[PDB]
Amino acid sequence: QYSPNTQQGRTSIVHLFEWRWVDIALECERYLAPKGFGGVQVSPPNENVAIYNPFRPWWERYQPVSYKLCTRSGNEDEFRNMVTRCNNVGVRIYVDAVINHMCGNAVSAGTSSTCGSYFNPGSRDFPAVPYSGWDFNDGKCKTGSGDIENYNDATQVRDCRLTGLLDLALEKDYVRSKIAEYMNHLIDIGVAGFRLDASKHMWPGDIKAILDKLHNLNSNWFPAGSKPFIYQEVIDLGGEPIKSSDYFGNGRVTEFKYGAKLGTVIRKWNGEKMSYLKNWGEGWGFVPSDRALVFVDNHDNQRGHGAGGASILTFWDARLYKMAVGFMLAHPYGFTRVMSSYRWPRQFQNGNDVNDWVGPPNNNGVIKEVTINPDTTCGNDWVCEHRWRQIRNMVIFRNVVDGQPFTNWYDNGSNQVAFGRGNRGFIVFNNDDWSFSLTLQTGLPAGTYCDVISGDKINGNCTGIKIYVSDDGKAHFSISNSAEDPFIAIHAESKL
Ligand SMILES: C[C@H]1O[C@H](O[C@H]2[C@H](O)[C@@H](O)[C@@H](O)O[C@@H]2CO)[C@H](O)[C@@H](O)[C@@H]1N[C@H]1C=C(CO)[C@@H](O[C@H]2O[C@H](CO)[C@@H](O[C@H]3O[C@H](CO)[C@@H](O)[C@H](O)[C@H]3O)[C@H](O)[C@H]2O)[C@H](O)[C@H]1O
Ligand SMILES: *[C@@H]1O[C@H](CO)[C@@H](O)[C@H](O)[C@H]1NC(C)=O
Ligand SMILES: [Ca+2]
Repeated sequence: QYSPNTQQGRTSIVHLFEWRWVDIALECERYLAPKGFGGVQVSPPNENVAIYNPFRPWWERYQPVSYKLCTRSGNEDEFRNMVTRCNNVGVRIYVDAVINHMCGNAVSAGTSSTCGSYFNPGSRDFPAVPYSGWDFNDGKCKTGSGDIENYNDATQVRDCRLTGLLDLALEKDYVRSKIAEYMNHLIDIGVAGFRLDASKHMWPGDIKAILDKLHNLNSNWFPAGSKPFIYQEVIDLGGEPIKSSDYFGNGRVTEFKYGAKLGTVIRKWNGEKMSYLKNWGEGWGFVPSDRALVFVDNHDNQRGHGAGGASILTFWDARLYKMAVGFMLAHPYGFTRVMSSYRWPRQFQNGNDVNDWVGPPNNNGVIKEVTINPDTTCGNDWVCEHRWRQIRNMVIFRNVVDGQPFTNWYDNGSNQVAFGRGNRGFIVFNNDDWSFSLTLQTGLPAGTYCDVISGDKINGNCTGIKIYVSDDGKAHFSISNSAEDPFIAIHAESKL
């Protein structure tokens, strides 16, 4: 459960948040495969409640109605097609598994679902699965309201409702089986792993019981004995009775301290500075690298919906975001996930964005098609961070330097640092308020390299900055603090 199951040489996955199955199928063939991406996180593929007030928010997808592969992203046939095509070009699919609960208890009964399924929250009836009152933790939860009231109580966090979401009785073999039924259907379809949503609200042991019921990956695309990749969403920052280390036995975990700390260091908040990143990783009190799934932002905190707070960097802070993603992709710690979002009308009031609920680009509820512009960018309000030269190229950089050790670190005691990955790559950052001009030991073989942030190495030439490495591996770097992208990166494959 610790291996991503990506084919040899691909080191990252991208979250194509809210994308339609058909657009992802195309993306695998026309971009992801060619550009070297390892896989994709898809939004929950199972049927959810259709919420019209507000109008189809993104979070209505974390409010399950059944396990039918039928959502605004597409039906089951489109889903299978997508998984097939993507696998056929070596790009894996990872399903966002929402198994801790069903919908909110206050939701009106009826057939307001993405697939017409009938559900009745008030009476605990989800006939499409089916589930009834006996399958929820109502009698087990001890809070007066029935919802989680105190996170300092590990029991309560697991047995009570997360903001009213009907909590499933995961200790029951029946419920465990209905969930494994769902997951094995996906596995046999060809998916390579799962993101276990809200794993903090499930007992480590109940999760393990469910994983024991799972098949090995589809033998038509994966070698015999392959177990699905499992990453647990567990938000573990400061003091709480629950620790992310309690889930190491089921798979990897989301290391949220990563994006929070990186955000403040790069924002230079409260005395933080890049020079402190020398011992980035476990040295900062993070989980072990082989159990970590890292990222700069995720669908929740990029809109202030989770831990990380104000320090989190997102596409809205483009300049510093590229720098953070750059550092992440260059550094060896953990397994990296790149975010790919859509624009929404941020409307800040008293410091809070009242439009954080807005769902994906759409026409009367119908999600918009991802259109590709002549410059490879996207239209219809899809941000497509994964298509940004600086990010796309750093995804490739990670692939090239994969396995190479961290070395040749340099820092001016402030905000301009540099380090390399063995003799396969080197990167330099200037985050100070003054220019950076200096000759640094790079550890790369002599030659002329194309900087992959400012340009590309296209047919014998660089479209951007060029770096010259001498015989002793030295090379000169000059980065004005006024550069659009205050950092340079070169690797074995960008050498002319
Ligand atoms: C959001 C976050 O809260 C905790 O995170 C805690 C953290 O553990 C704690 O330590 C401290 O930091 O506070 C955090 C915030 O509560 C969990 O530990 C963590 O697992 C969870 N994140 C995952 C799971 C859910 C829930 O199904 C998703 O939520 C998403 O779906 C929910 C269900 O539709 C949404 O609620 C929505 O529906 C409810 C229905 O009753 C409403 O009452 C609620 O007002 C409305 O916003 C929520 O806004 C959205 O973010 C989310 O996309 C996904 O990433
Ligand atoms: C690089 O570009 C120049 C023109 O700017 C051209 O003279 C040169 O031949 C090109 N090199 C290759 C290898 O195509
Ligand atoms: Ca629970």
